[PDB]
Amino acid sequence: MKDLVDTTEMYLRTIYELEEEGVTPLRARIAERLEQSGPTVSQTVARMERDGLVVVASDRSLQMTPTGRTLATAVMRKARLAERLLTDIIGLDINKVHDEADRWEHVMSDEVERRLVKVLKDVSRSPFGNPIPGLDELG
Amino acid sequence: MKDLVDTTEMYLRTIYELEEEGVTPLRARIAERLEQSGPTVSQTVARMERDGLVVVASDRSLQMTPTGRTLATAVMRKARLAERLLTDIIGLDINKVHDEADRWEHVMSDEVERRLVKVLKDVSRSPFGNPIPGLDELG
Ligand code: NI
Ligand code: NI
Repeated sequence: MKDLVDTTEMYLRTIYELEEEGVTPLRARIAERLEQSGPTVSQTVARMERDGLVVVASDRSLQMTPTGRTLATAVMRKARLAERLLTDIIGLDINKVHDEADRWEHVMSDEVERRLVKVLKDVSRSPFGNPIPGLDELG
Repeated sequence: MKDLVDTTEMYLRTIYELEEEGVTPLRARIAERLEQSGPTVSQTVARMERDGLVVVASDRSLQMTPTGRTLATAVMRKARLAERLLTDIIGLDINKVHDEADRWEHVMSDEVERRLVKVLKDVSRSPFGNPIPGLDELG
């Protein structure tokens, strides 16, 4: 099992987050926050294209296809719902919540999410301040 | 990400479970319950030996080394604590709990487990009747 658990999903999560912070999505920036080499990033992104999940634009910025964006959104949703579960119910020290959720986000089923929406007091945003996306699509 | 999420841990979980049911651990039986080909199983087990996690005995039965057994035990502990969390708090339909936990068991940290022990009403056994092992070692 790779440290990122699901490589492709982590590249999409990265692109998503860069967008959230008004940062242009560049392969160069993915390598930086995921601590992966350039060729490695270049190869993965290349595969994501043939898979139809992202497009390397003329300016070389990364443009997620609608299907790429749907998957990325669901990964963010699972992560933030996990972060909420880990904080609100399990009581995991906040300093460990991000890394834990970073792994769980890749194995959480839509079904468990639905349950978390019903059990959690509120799913407006994650414990770190960001809005929990895709709630309406969840289903 | 492979469907087993963490292949090695699943082979150990399988060996553990076969032991729980008084079934001789054989590569042949791992292939059957994990739906993997014989050569694939033979190759994985071969690697687990060099890794010092298991020994292929003269009679060809699988004997987990103490280190192999410690990891297997922790995987069972994480799985059964996840099963307990999914049933007792999250309310995931019991018919989906085994598969969900089957994935979570590979990404749960010792830290979250400790929290689950404190939050769950009781961790004597999983929702499916089996004892939750390694609780004292958890730490
Ligand atoms: Ni992740
Ligand atoms: Ni598993």
